[PDB]
Amino acid sequence: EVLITGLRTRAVNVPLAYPVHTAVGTVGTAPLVLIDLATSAGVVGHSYLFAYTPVALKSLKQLLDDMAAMIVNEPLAPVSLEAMLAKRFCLAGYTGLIRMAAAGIDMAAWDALGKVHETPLVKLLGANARPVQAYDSHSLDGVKLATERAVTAAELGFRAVKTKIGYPALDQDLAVVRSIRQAVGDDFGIMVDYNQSLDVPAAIKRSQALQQEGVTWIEEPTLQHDYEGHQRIQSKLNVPVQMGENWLGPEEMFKALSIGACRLAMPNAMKIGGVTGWIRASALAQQFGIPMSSHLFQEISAHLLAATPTAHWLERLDLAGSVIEPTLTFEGGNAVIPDLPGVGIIWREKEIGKYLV
Amino acid sequence: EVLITGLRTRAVNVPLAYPVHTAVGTVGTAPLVLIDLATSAGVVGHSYLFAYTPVALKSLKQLLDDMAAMIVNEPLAPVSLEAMLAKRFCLAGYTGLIRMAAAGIDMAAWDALGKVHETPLVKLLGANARPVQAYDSHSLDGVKLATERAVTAAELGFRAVKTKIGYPALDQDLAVVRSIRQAVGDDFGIMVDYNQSLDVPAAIKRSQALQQEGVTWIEEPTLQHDYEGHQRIQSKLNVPVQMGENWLGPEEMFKALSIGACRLAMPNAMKIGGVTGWIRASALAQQFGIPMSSHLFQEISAHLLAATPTAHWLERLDLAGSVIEPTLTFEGGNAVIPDLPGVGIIWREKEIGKYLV
Amino acid sequence: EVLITGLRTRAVNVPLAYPVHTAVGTVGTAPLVLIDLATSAGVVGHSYLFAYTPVALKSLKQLLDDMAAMIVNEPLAPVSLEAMLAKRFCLAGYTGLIRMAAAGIDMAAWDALGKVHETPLVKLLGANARPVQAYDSHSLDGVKLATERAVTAAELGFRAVKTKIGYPALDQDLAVVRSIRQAVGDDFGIMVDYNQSLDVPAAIKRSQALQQEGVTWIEEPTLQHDYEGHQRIQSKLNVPVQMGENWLGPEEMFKALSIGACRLAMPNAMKIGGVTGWIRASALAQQFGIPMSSHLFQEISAHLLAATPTAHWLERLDLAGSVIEPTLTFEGGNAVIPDLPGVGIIWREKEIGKYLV
Amino acid sequence: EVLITGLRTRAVNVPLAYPVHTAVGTVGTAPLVLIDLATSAGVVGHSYLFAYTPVALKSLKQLLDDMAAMIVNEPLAPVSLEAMLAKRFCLAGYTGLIRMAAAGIDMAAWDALGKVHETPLVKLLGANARPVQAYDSHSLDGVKLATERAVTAAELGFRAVKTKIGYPALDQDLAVVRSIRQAVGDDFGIMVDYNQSLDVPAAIKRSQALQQEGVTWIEEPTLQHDYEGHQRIQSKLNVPVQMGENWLGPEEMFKALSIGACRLAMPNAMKIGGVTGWIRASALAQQFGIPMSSHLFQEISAHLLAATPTAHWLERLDLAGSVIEPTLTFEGGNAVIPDLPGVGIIWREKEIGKYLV
Ligand SMILES: C[C@@](O)(C(=O)O)c1ccccc1
Ligand SMILES: C[C@@](O)(C(=O)O)c1ccccc1
Ligand SMILES: C[C@@](O)(C(=O)O)c1ccccc1
Ligand SMILES: C[C@@](O)(C(=O)O)c1ccccc1
Ligand SMILES: [Mg+2]
Ligand SMILES: [Mg+2]
Ligand SMILES: [Mg+2]
Ligand SMILES: [Mg+2]
Repeated sequence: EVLITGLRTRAVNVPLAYPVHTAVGTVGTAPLVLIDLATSAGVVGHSYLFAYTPVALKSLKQLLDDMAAMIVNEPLAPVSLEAMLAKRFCLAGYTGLIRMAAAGIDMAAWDALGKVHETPLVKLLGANARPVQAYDSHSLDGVKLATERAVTAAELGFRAVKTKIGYPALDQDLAVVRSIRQAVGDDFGIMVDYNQSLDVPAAIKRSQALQQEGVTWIEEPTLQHDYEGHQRIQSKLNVPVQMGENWLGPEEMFKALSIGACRLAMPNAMKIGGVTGWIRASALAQQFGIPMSSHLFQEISAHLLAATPTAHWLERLDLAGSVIEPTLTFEGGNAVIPDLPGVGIIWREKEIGKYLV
Repeated sequence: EVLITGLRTRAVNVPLAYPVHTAVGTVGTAPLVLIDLATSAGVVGHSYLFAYTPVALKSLKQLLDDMAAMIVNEPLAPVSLEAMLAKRFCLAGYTGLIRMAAAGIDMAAWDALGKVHETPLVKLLGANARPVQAYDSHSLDGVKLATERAVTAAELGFRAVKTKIGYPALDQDLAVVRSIRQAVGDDFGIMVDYNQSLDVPAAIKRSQALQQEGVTWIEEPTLQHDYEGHQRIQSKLNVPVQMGENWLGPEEMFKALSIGACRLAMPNAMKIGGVTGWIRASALAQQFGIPMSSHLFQEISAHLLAATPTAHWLERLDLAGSVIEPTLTFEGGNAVIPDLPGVGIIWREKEIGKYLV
Repeated sequence: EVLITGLRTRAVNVPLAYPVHTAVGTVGTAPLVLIDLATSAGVVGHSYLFAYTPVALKSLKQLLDDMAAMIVNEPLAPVSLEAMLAKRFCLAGYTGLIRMAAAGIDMAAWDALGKVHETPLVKLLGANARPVQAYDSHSLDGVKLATERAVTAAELGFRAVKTKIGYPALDQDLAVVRSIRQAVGDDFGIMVDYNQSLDVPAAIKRSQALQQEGVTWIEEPTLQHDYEGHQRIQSKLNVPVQMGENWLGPEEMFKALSIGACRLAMPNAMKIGGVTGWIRASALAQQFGIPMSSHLFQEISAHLLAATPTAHWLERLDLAGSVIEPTLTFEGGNAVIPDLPGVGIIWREKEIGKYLV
Repeated sequence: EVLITGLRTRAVNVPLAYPVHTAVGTVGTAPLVLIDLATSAGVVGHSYLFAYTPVALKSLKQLLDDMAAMIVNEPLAPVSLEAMLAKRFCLAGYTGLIRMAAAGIDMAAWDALGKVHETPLVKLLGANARPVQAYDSHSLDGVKLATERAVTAAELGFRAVKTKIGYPALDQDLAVVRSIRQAVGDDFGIMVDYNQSLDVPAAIKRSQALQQEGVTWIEEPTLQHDYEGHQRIQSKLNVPVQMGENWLGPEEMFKALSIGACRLAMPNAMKIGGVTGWIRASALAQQFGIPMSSHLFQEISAHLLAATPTAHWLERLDLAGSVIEPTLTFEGGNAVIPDLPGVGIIWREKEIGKYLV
């Protein structure tokens, strides 16, 4: 009855604020692909994609433009849609860019299915809107700016910030961490992110030191695909090893969890397979006794997490704010889901035009 | 001293012959991306990429065009190059399309490094050119055509063909297999490919039946990423489970081998990471006691396999023949490496122009 | 096209400097076998072998003299050569002295293949020359001399020395370690080597104490072949257990890594199988997330490590300096690969004659 | 009180009879090193070593000549001696040629310790002389000669022969096996030896076929050091996988047994560490529920096996017969230990002189 009637994509390069100086590389602007999925019902669904690097921007768009044919005239059934894409790419590799594109479609699809029903996504999922404690996500900003950015966080009501470490010397890592703690006090969270920049032995040395300082969690210490490696690091700690931003599909998640690679997880809405993949990852975490947090996509992650049995933390890191309405809000360090059908994504057309690639 | 000075790409849609009717989907023409990598030495390296589906053709090209910047002015050092790309994409995901593109670059790089030295690739790798038994690769062609295509194979000196099964009924699978055997006799190889089209239990039922018929190997019975699944199937057989065409990187290989997912392997030159990744996969197979065969890219695979300690079979499946010279040859069902520097890839410019996308 | 035309060997007993008083036994002079491998191309390849003890000197030479027949008239293809030797000794045992001799041949072969191409080895391997942090390797020298030898190290720009411990009493071990630290400060590396001189329980007691003192790594605590044992020791530590100097072939490496016997590795160019074996060990370390350092053969190790994805530390321990040119250099505690084709080994004929056995 | 006063070695190249055409390579004459170990007691101990290949003959001798110094003036205490050699070579590698030489010394030492006591070795070991069923060991002799050689065996009272297979085709393997069976009947043993000439998958195919024919055991199907590999093969069979001729030390044995690599074992007196190592391997087999047979050295193996709790089969393969007295005898396919002190090795001085290298 409800058919997908079209797919429109726009590739922009949006302004951020600070610029995710990461534990390995850094980011000035943000490359995104905005997605409009048209339906026979007179409702348009929305989503966006993050390209990490501009190198992949035109590619990711071109890929979606070419997939539009596969999905038009198909029924608006995300679960079915997803299955169909998985069979169509089984040879090329239903992962990477292909999977990210599929995820963008799923997200829009679910958004449109939410509007069809004049219901907020979380509600459609069968749950009640609840706030979610979130943490302010910073970068590899050095002692001073890291410290400055945390006082502001807390000033805005945040109860934890996340900072990027992995300086040439463990000593620097610590420096940064201590300055923030002094600035904010013992009743505050400090999550650190090594951005997969260390080897296993080094991660053990550094993590132990930090453990002492009292970090909330140590995220992506080594190469992301090295599950076993992560297990080895974790095995030497009390503090939780955090991971999962790079899991392409619930299938990669399953693998990592199967070996006890981590104590916490934080799937990425795009990489995990959109709404459809999330639901699945959430069931996994549950069975595995893994508190599940989010990575980017605060808009949809807010709804998603409220339907997650082991929901943990939402990550505040506004990639898309310059081109969308400020529907998602934060009340006392807790994200509040807007009371709008679907995900609550409303475009800022005039701005969009400013950043078109 | 030797620098990369440029990257040119052309996307064509080449004519094949028969059309890889596969155990799940089928292929009429072939979408490729041809790569020219220019050097300060006045030598151009070559490679090509297979896109499986035209959906990904423009995308894959656009991706390479955008990566050209990363590699220009870099030294012509494939091993170093590769490392550098791996750090640059650690966030986006050094797999999928990104990895395939990286592999295409590596292949060209190694080709150019071979010309720089006026030496054939295999030679540069430290080995001697030797023929490699190959098998003629067919598709899901039905009883009649499968049978017709095998008599010809053997007529051309082949000692084994590979066919695609996975018909709605096990009975059909068998039919196809028996007709070929009758046509060719007991002293002939028959490799079957299910193209990841079955569940685990069904693969056990079907594989056992075939086991009886005497197949050389059962390839990709279930979903490719389901390593454990493959282990379960294998555990119930005597005949070898074959896999590895979808392993994106030696890192995915390692995982599968670690659980004893298969008895044989056949990495894909593109997906495994080009020459650089191959060398690594080959060391793995060795330690693991896994006879290693190839998947597509007969041109480079010929050289590659001769430097493989556990070299098994080369797969004949000419994707690129319409746009390149017939340097690779087959003598009595054995592939013969041409005595040309590099890989031996020479373009057919006039033809290329015919298929430009 | 390029054939091996001859094999010449000379056995010398070279002067050292200090004399590797080891955590079990000690060394005054150095017994080596120098290898010249002649080719149809008018290029001679070089390598040398270390005999550890003079007991094995004449034996090792005699063994190479007798193998010369096997390799003459063979093509200059190290990878092929190596395979051929492995089949020829499968009965006698392709390990021990036999393997060491094979490794010496491989090394020369690769050196000659580098000259054939007027290219530095590392370059031929596909990588870029880069410096490698190295550490000055000392012996079981006692408190005073150990301390004296470190001040000089650092004076020469080294950032870490390695010392031999394993005194009758843990107290002595510590003494030595503390004196060096005082002498050099907290920003300096101290690697310790027990030379396989302890039992498992004792290694646990001693390693824990040292862990406190802050050693960089604990190397070969127990009998080298006792992998499991090493795993037990490691399991009780935070500090890395280092091993691999005695691994005869990548096959022994694989075994040790398979059980998690260590956190770091340091293969020996000779024992691991020359260039050919190295390439393989390096792929293993990679997959296993094991930072790989070297053992002896600083000349070739320098090139080797630059092509190692998980390259760690180069060990400075000049066995051969009295009979070769000072091509390898150290700039600020980093080894610099000479810009000479092959490995860069140039003999000092007049000196050689002084030490001929 | 009893000291070792000297070590004499002679390297001969002895005539055989048939010539161990092996499942990979073949042998015309036999290269041995005969050992005389002098004592303060006026008793000379004896042993011999097998060099597999003449390539290693001069080397092995030279090695023993150089070790003589280490052992002279030492007490005639094999157990202590052995320990001492193990510490002295811990750096060079107490395996390979070095270990073989050590084993030759141990064997002589024990022989001399037997003469000192005017007691037969087995007796000194604490056991009673008993016959041991043995099997006649043949080579890769083809259908006809294999068949001829078995009729004779049985004619001489043997109840089982061992033949070498591994022909280019499984069909040949079978041919050979069937002809012998026809020739001898169902109440006869047929042990087959693949000489490590197959890959894992192929070994599974071939072994299963043979299993059908009814072989006594399948020996060294794949590369000897590939324990895991052997475990995989064994796991697919009912018939016993036999191995252990290449285990250098009880330490290599332990490893293989630990993973269930085989159902039977057959250590080599030389490679396992002489008498001293045997005693140890025998305790291992016992605990592991592994029937233990021998490899070469029928003279000492006869005594050894009678002191083995899980003693199985003795292998008849007379390497040394041309230079020693016919003390060891066979009565009805059972080896009979001579009633002479020590091992019973008496040289044939006049003959020795004929084969001196
Ligand atoms: C640091 C990071 O891994 C995170 O935790 O959010 C991150 C990665 C990529 C883009 C933005 C942020
Ligand atoms: C059937 C196949 O998996 C193979 O074995 O080659 C194949 C897959 C994709 C394209 C061509 C061929
Ligand atoms: C101490 C040592 O094991 C090392 O680490 O180099 C060593 C062993 C043998 C010879 C020289 C040095
Ligand atoms: C075939 C063999 O492995 C055996 O079983 O004895 C053998 C190996 C080496 C020399 C002689 C015999
Ligand atoms: Mg992160
Ligand atoms: Mg296939
Ligand atoms: Mg050491
Ligand atoms: Mg044998």
